[PDB]
Amino acid sequence: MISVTDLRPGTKVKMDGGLWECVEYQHQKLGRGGAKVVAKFKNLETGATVERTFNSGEKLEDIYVETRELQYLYPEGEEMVFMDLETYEQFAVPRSRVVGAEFFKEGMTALGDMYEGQPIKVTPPTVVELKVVDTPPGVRGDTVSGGSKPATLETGAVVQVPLFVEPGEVIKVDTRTGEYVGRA
Repeated sequence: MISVTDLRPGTKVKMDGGLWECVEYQHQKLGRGGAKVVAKFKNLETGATVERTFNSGEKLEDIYVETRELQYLYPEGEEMVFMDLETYEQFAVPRSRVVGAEFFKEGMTALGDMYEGQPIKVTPPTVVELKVVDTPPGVRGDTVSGGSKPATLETGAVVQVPLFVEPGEVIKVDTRTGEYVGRA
């Protein structure tokens, strides 16, 4: 347990059954009034955020979460199998816990957030490089006047790419938005 006044951006805690990370902290006391702590948290598993107000003397359940490098090996049903590059432990991770799962090339390395020895989230670099395996050659866009065309990547994912991108070309993809950001 930790005192709410010890919270700081980055502190990880367990609240209402959820795992969170403090992102904003404010400790305040006005006159003879009791001191308060107002803090914002972002979930470590979902996209939820929450802001809470505590009395300065309250406590929270601090948790330990370690980030380790995991290498994607292969898919298995609705799960993705990774190898921990430090401990060599194999983990079968549900695709829903993997950010930008469709942009994972076998052999790619990502960062896994570990809680109680198991990954609760796996995040690849913001930008990854993937090869275009199928896209209309030349200026064959899907619209008459658009400046882009659909392209199937080596992972099976499909994204819009400029007309000048050709089959076999390696592109850069933002794993957060799932969009083309440039040529490799």
